[PDB]
Formats: sequence, C-alpha cells, structure tokens
Amino acid sequence: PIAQIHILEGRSDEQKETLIREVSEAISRSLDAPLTSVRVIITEMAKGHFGIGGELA
Amino acid sequence: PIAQIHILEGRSDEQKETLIREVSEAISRSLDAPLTSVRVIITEMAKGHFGIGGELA
Amino acid sequence: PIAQIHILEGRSDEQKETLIREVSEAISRSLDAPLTSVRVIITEMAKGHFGIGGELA
Amino acid sequence: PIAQIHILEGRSDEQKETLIREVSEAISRSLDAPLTSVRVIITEMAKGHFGIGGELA
Amino acid sequence: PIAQIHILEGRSDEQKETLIREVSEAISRSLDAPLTSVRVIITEMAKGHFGIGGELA
Amino acid sequence: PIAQIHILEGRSDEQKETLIREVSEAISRSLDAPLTSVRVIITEMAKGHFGIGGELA
Repeated sequence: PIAQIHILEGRSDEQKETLIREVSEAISRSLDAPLTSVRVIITEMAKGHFGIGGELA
Repeated sequence: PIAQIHILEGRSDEQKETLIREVSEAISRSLDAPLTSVRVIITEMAKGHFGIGGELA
Repeated sequence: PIAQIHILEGRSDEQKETLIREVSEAISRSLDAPLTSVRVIITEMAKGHFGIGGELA
Repeated sequence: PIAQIHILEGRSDEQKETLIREVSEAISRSLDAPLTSVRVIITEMAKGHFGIGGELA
Repeated sequence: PIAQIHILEGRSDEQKETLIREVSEAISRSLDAPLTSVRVIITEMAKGHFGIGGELA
Repeated sequence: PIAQIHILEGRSDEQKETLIREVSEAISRSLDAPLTSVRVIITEMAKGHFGIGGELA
C-alpha cells in the first residue's frame, strides 16, 4: 500500500518519523499485509496553502 | 469535499487566499454542501517540476 | 492549474458538471489565468472509503 | 491531517473500515492532533492499474 | 519513485499494461534508479469527471 | 493525461528535465495520444518525508 498524508507544517523530525512508522504499522495490521510493502509519503502544507470553510487555518 | 489545486509558483499570498475561498464557495454552491465541510489544498510547483508536451512551461 | 476534487459519490452528472465549471471559473478568476488552461479532476469516494475521526462519514 | 491510502482492491468493507480507524488513531497519536480533525481516503487500485518494476503486481 | 497517471477511461488492459512498463522504464532511465523500485498507479477518469476550461473533455 | 511522479530530492535540473520528456513520450506512445496533451508533475520528497517498511529511506 501507498499512503500520502497531508499535514500542516511545524512538526519536528521526530513526530514525522513516528508518524511514518505508526501509520505503516496500522496499515500492515489492518490489511494483514507485509510491513515492508507499505510506503508512506508526508506532504507538508504552509498555513497559506490550506483552507477550511474558505478561510485559512 | 477535499480539493487539491496544483498551481505554478509565483502567485502572492493574496491571490492564493482568494483562490481558496472562491473555489470553496464554488464547491459549496455546486454541490449544495456546507461551506464549512470544504477543504482546499494548494500545491505549488517549481518551473522545473511541471511539463507540457514533454517540455518545461 | 490542475484541480483534483475528492467528493462522496452520489451526485448526478449535471451536478458534477456544474462543479467542474464553477471551480474552473473560480480558479481562473483568482489567478488571472486562461480558463482553457484550467483542468479539473473529480474523484468520487464511496461511503466506505471516507472517514472523519476514524469513523466512516 | 488528510491521508489518501492507495491499496489493491479486494478487501472487505470490514477490513477497509479497520484500516480507516487504525490509521486515524495512528495519525492522531504521532502528531498530538484531534482525532476528529483527521480524514482518511481509501483509493482502491485494480490489479491492472498497479505496477512494480513495470510489471503488474 | 511513485507515479500516478490520470487518464480518461476506455483503454484496454493491454494498453494500460504497455503504459505501466514504458513509463517505468522511462523513470528508471532518467533517474538511474532501480526498475524494481519504480511503482506506477493508473487512475482512470470518466468522461464526466475530467474538464478542460470548465467544459467536459 | 496527467502524471504526477513522487521522487526523492537530490536530482539535478537536467535529470528531472529528462524525466518529464521521456515519461511524456512513453505516455504518448503507449496511449497513442497527442504528446501536447500530456502533462507531468514532479513532486520532490525530503528524506524525512518518505518511509519504507515504517522506516526512513
């Protein structure tokens, strides 16, 4: 499986490193698929590039 | 709804702020869905990262 | 500009046609870009594929 | 945060429901983000649309 | 490298198989990357979901 | 067709320029579609934003 997560900028390297592993584990557990086949892509968004209800977050 | 718009870099903060609101309004109008449920993601592409007809824009 | 809009399935072809035109006009307006240069992708989501808070919405 | 997970088709609704909840809880854990603010998109891939090394896997 | 290719539906399995192999070989060539490390995703678009200039193309 | 390729950062401008053309040619050949209708988006990922098997590449 291939997961792309869109998150707001500001997180540290450690939180994003935990994000990749815990999500890959949750995908491997829920789908009974090999952990080694799971790939995770983290995409950071600037505050001016993400909107909720037509307004910036 | 969740909209991701791929645009070329070079726009100002104001044009992208208008982009998020006007697109979210157009999605809310066309789908009769609550404006607050609409999310918009702006993804900027460098000139060397976007091609048309096999050539750079 | 290229826009991909994730929406829950269930809309008619007429509503999804309205969604493409209203969003394209909104993108062309906010960025002062040629309308013919704007492309919109509609990606439908089944009720079993979209979640909010880990729960299927 | 918004997550889009590309998986090969074939899973049941119960497995894809488990996938949405376990991933959302993993994202909320790693980023200390509100669970209700996490959205997950499941995009199924036919066996004829996914390739590894130019060969259909 | 991971490639997602949005195409209008209608192609045969043989053409979409050719598309995956030719693109993977092109990516492996340009980046000097291992072919087995290249994955290609084909995302079909209905004629009612793709627009050019706000009009369904 | 619209192709988005997720590649690791570190490539030069020339390798990415070759990537756009060779992939657009492979898409145009495999689908018998006009080369001018093919668009390619290159998305770079930092080393801390891409995982394989729950670990960083």
